[PDB]
Amino acid sequence: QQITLIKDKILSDNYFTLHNITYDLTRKDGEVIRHKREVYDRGNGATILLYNTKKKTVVLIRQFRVATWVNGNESGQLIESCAGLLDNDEPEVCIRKEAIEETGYEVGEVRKLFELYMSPGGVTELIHFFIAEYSDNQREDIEVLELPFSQALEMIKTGEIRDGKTVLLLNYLQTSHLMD
Amino acid sequence: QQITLIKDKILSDNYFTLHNITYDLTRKDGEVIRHKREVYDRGNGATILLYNTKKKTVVLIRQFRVATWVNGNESGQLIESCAGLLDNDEPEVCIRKEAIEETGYEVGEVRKLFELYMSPGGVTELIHFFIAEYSDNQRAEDIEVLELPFSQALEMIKTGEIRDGKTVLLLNYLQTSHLMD
Repeated sequence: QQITLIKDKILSDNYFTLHNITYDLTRKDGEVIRHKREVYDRGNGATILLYNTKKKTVVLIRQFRVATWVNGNESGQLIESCAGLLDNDEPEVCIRKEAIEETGYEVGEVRKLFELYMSPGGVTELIHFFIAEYSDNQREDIEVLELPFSQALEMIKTGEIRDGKTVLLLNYLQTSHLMD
Repeated sequence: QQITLIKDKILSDNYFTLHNITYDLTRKDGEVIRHKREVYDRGNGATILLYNTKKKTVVLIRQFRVATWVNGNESGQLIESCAGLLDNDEPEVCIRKEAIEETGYEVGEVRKLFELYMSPGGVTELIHFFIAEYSDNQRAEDIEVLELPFSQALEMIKTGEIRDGKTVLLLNYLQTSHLMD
């Protein structure tokens, strides 16, 4: 009872849900004041980085993202790590369909790194992170990119790769030395 | 890679604006296919990781977050790096204020790491990342200020006590820079 839900108002329920939540929370002091916060909920998702130890490469994808297009990304094209919304599936089950559907690779074993909130300010979104190696034996609107891991790290510096989850995954592979 | 904006319908304009954008994009075969997508625009922001090579520590903050509380976070409490919305300000200007306001530390020189979309699937949000080493000399409620050893912060990522995207990204970056080695 340290935090109390006063009312969850639905501002929009088109496809995803935008809420206006009113709540009361205590303090280290002893008072209980209420706030009102707009909260957008598009469900949780999963993303995975595909890497190859043989040729020191990674598989990423490129696609048009309107949300970046109307906010600084001229062509709208964004290079990201394969990902998708859970849509009622378990994280791993979902990430396997996504890998197959977006990259064409039917991956084998995968490792779960963590689950992080990507924009806890006004978005509920929690993403499940995975990594997994791929092989050429596992192989329209989405362009599949295969490139050496070192070029992808540099692309973070040049700004060619400017997607949060993707940078997270890449810098993670870097400090794992699985490519070294 | 032809793309044409067809219409921009406002679904909500309470605090931040939620749009339903309809667009036409031409394919590799020449076919024009249209899509409709929700875009939540809450403005861009900036975040900063305050570190100290002297005592090998980092400064972070902790506060309640409704967005996570209604989505798996029992207490709603979240440990994150200092941050805030640009609100018409320049990244470096906004972030300097934030550090002072949220942590009480007035930082000197700051380095910009990069600009990243945190949830490009349906949010416009772009976050500017900064790192800056603090001093106990530069110090001048709803948010708890946490000063803890770097090695612990890093361990807290593995225990899941720290599960915020921008925070984990800044911690790992610091780890790779060798600025604490």
